[PDB]
Amino acid sequence: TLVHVASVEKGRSYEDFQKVYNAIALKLREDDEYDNYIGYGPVLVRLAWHISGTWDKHDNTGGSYGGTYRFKKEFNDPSNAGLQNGFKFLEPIHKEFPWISSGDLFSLGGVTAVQEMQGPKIPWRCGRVDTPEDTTPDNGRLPDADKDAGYVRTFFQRLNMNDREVVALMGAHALGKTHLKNSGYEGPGGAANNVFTNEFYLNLLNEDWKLEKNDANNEQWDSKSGYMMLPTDYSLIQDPKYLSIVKEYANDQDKFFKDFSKAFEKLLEDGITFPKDAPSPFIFKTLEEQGL
Ligand code: HEM
Ligand SMILES: CC1N[C@@H](C)O[C@@H]1C
Repeated sequence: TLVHVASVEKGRSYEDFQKVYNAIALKLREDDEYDNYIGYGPVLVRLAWHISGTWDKHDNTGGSYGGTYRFKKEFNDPSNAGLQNGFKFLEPIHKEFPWISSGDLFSLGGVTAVQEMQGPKIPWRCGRVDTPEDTTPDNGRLPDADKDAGYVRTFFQRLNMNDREVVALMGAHALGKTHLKNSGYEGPGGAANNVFTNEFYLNLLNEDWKLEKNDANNEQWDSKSGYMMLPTDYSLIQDPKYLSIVKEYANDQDKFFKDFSKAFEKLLEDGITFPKDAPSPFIFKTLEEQGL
């Protein structure tokens, strides 16, 4: 059982959310130093994902709606190690705009990072509502990295994501890096790692990969170029259905952009029931299109 109705923060409209977007964008541009000049984009995208990937379609627990990331249990999920940097980034934003709900902020963080790293436009809907600490999902709902194509397919079923949606979402691994201290994995995925492109499929197909044990004793695929791939990233080219989708995004950047946009909003809106007269989704202007 369990229904979560989108309630619009009172009196709020498009241009209020545009200003929250603009603050995020502005600080993305300003704290350009973090994670050796990668900046905060990647970790905000991942935050926006980890707050949504707790969802379970079966009983409708977890997901982005309740902002339950603010509570110690989920905050200290070992799957979330590193994500405290994104939370702290969003901290002065929440103080400047305390009317916005936690859910809405975390997911807007991701949308803003993507668009500002030159990725697709992702429509976004407000309306998530903080729920209480006892609504916080337990740890272990987010996927393991050490597993195969079969594990991946099964995992994302619980998020109601198909082959195509999964391959699309995964191309976000073009962004940022694994960090040994955070996940037991080390290295970037490509050369353009704070620009949102389809470089993750290009690298899967084009680099020369070798399975190795890393310094945390974990297996990961490394290339002569110094890029890496998680066994789970790598399964996308071992499975015949996934491979064929990898080659399609490798050859069609527009296509990748559109499917990633669809599946990213679907990820962030899983679990949430929008009333028939909720506002339409907002497509925010980037700093650049506002000349800001
Ligand atoms: C089986 C599926 C997935 C696995 C196992 C996985 C696992 C990981 C791991 C272990 C890291 C490195 C954490 C660290 O050491 O800092 C990472 C980074 C990241 N993930 Fe995923 N991920 C998955 C799917 C996704 C999806 C669906 C998205 C978004 C659409 C995403 C977005 C990101 C981003 C942007 C980073 C880099 C963040 C940074 O540089 O700090 N991942 N992922
Ligand atoms: C988890 C990731 N895989 C590589 C491709 O870069 C991402 C950070």
